[PDB]
Amino acid sequence: DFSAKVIQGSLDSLPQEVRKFVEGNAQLCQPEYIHICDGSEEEYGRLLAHMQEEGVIRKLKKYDNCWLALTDPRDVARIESKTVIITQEQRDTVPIPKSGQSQLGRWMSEEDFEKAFNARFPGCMKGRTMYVIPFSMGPLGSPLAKIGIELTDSPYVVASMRIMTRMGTSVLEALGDGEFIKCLHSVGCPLPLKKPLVNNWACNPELTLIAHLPDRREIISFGSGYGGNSLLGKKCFALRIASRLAKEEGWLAEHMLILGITNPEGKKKYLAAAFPSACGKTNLAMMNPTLPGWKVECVGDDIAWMKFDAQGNLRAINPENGFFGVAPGTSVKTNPNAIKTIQKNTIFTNVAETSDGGVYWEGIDEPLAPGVTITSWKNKEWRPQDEEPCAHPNSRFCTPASQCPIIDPAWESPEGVPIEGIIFGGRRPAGVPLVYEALSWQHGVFVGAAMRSEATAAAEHKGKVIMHDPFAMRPFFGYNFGKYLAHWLSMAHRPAAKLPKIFHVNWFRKDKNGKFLWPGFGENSRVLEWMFGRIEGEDSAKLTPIGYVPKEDALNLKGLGDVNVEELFGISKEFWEKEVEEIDKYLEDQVNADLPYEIERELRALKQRISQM
Ligand SMILES: Nc1nc2c(ncn2[C@@H]2O[C@H](COP(=O)(O)OP(=O)(O)O)[C@@H](O)[C@H]2O)c(=O)[nH]1
Ligand SMILES: O=C([O-])CC(=O)C(=O)O
Ligand SMILES: [Mn+2]
Ligand SMILES: [Mn+2]
Ligand SMILES: [Mn+2]
Ligand code: NA
Repeated sequence: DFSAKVIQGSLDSLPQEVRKFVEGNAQLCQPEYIHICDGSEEEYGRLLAHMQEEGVIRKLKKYDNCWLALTDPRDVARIESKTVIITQEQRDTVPIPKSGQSQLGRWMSEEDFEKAFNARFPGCMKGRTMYVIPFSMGPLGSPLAKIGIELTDSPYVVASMRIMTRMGTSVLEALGDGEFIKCLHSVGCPLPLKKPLVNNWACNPELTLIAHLPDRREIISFGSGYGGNSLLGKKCFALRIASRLAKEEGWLAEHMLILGITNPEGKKKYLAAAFPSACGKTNLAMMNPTLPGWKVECVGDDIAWMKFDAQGNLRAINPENGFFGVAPGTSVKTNPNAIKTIQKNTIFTNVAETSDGGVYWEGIDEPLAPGVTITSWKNKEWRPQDEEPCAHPNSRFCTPASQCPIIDPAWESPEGVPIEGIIFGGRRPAGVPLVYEALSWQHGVFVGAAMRSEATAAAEHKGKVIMHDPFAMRPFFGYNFGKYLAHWLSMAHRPAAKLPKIFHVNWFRKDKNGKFLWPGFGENSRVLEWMFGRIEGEDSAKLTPIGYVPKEDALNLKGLGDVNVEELFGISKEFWEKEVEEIDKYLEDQVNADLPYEIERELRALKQRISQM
C-alpha cells in the first residue's frame, strides 16, 4: 500500500486496474512520492516553476509562457538500435531477412527483455516523484480515441505530455474500468546519483532501451528523457502499438499529416501525407499557399489514425494534441504559421537563446539587432561564423495544436475527416520527378513500399545516404512489414471502400550543381492544385512508365519564372532500370517470404514498363 506516498490525487479514486499498475510499479521502482496528474493549468505552471528552480529549464523572457531545456548531448534524438518490440516469434515483429540483418525493426525475445528489465528498473526512481499521467490519444469522445497511463520520473515528460496529448482528471473519468495502454518510463538515475549529472538533464545513455510489448499492451522505456523515447503516447503508442492494434481491428495507424485544402470554387478536400521524419510534413500541413484563392488548414502534422466508415469513406483523426516540430529551418518565410503557433505556451528543447530572451536556430532567417548576442544549445557564447550550429539539428518546439492560426475547424471532430488522397514522398536528389500518381491502389501500395529518402537527424543515422523508408514508417512498424503491406492491400477488398488516389512527390530534386530545382514550401500548393483536380476527375494527366504525371501546361507555373521543367519532370530509362533492380533486391532481402504477391506483381509490371521505353 503506497497510499502514504501520494502527494496529489488518491489511489482510491483510481480505477481498479489503474491502481494496480501504479502500485505494482511503485513497489518495483521505489519512488519517494506519487503524483497523480490532474492536467490543470495550476499543476502545469507550478511544475514549470519548480523545474526552473532546479535549473532543469529556463524561462524565455521575450515570450508569453515559453521555456527552454538544454539536454545532455548524449540524449538528443530517437535511437532506433535501442528500440525493440517483444513477441513470442521474431517473424511476427519483422520479416526474417535473407541477409540476417533486418532494416524493418528490431525484435527482442521475452527472455532477453526480462533480463534487461531486471537490470534497469528495480529501485530506479529512488528519491524521485513518480508522476501518473492519464492521457487520451485523439479528440474528446472520438470512437477512434485510445487512452493510456504513463508513469514517469521526469517533470519534463509531464509538461510535454500536457501539450502533446489530452491529459488529466477528465481522462481518468472517461476511462472508467476500460482498457488502457500501460506506459512505464524512467530516466534511470535513482538518488543518490551514482554518475555525474550533465547539464541538469537526467539520463542513462548506456542502458537506454525503448521496449514495446504489444501482447501485454505495455510500453517500457528506460534511460532517455528525449521526445520520441520518453513521450510514450507519440511514437511508441500511436505508431508502434497502434499499428498492431490497427492490423487486428481493421484500421490504419500511420506516420501521416492530415490537411484540409479549399479551392477558389469553394470545394474542400482532406489529404494525408507520409514523408519520413524531418522530410516536410509539418511544413506541408500548415502551408501558406502562394496560389490566390487557395487555403490550407491543419488537422495534424505527424500521426494519422484512419478507419473506413460504414459509407466507405476513409475517416482520419489526429491522435495528438500538439506539434513536436523540428525547429531548424523554421522561419517566417518558410513556415509562417508555425512561427505564429510557437509565440506562446511553448517548450523548446536544444535551441539557441538570444540576449533578448528569444529563440534562435539555423535557418530562422531573422537578422538580429546590433549588440544582440547568442547562447548556443550547449550553453556557450556563439557567433554567426562559428564552426558548429547554434541549435542541435534535431532541436524541437513542443506547442499546442489549438494555437495554429490555420487549425482546421474539424481537427477535433470525433468522427474524423474524410481522406481523398494519400501522398508519399522523401528526399531524392536525382531521378524522381516532382509529382506522379499511382495507376491503382495496388500500384499505390507498391509506391509506398518502394519509398527511399536521405537520412535525417531525427534518429541516429548520420550523413545523407539514401535509405529505404517504406510508408515513412521504417522506425515505427509495430509488426511484420510484409503483413503491413497485406493489410494495406486488403483495403481494396473491403465492401464499399472509397479508396483514395495515391501520389508520390519529390520537393528535393537538385540540378547538376546541387541546387533545388523546385522552390517548394508555399509553392507546393501548385502541386496540391493538380492533385485536387485529379481527384475531381480532371483530364490533366499523361501516362508514363512510373505512373501519371501532369500534362504539358497542366501545372500552374505563373510567377515562378523559367522553372527547368523537363529536368524537374524528366524520366530516364537508365535511372529507373537501376531503381527497380534496387527495389527488387531490397524487397527480396528484407521482406522475403512475407512479400505479398501483389507487390511482387507491381515490381514486375514496373520493370516491364521501363523495359519498353
Ligand atoms: N527545401 C525544402 N525544405 C523543406 C520543405 N518542407 C520542409 N522543409 C524543411 O525540412 C525540415 C523538416 O520539415 P518538417 O515539416 O518539420 O518535416 P517533418 O518532421 O516531417 O514534420 C525543415 O528544416 C523544413 O524547413 C520543402 O518543401 N522544401
Ligand atoms: O521523435 C519524435 O517524437 C519526433 C518525431 O515526430 C520524429 O522524429 O519522427
Ligand atoms: Mn514524425
Ligand atoms: Mn516535423
Ligand atoms: Mn487483391
Ligand atoms: Na539543462
